[PDB]
Amino acid sequence: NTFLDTIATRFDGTHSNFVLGNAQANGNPIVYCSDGFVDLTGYSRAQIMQKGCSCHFLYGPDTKEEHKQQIEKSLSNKMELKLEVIFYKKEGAPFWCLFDIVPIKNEKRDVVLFLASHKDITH
Repeated sequence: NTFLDTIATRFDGTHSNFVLGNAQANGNPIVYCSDGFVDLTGYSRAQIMQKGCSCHFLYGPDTKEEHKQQIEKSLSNKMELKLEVIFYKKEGAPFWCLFDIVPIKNEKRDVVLFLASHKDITH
């Protein structure tokens, strides 16, 4: 199977919140998102499928600038990131998110995807 299919399938049945971004396309576009991520954020899959893995569409007033920078650098340098950051749902409700990005490499050791997952840690 392809990397996109293979990675998504790994999480079947876990009800995880995650997206897959295409690292070989400008802007690192989201090319897949789980049902859990749809429910978490309040955005439809259709809306999410026109957004970037940086998850800029989740930024709001209290989203720290330094956190936005960390995310940009992670994606730009194609490196891992584990970050506690305030994100905003579709209707504006804020939530604390543990944002986890890992670069996915192919058989040639080239980064072809980003796996980015989201844990609601507002608790």
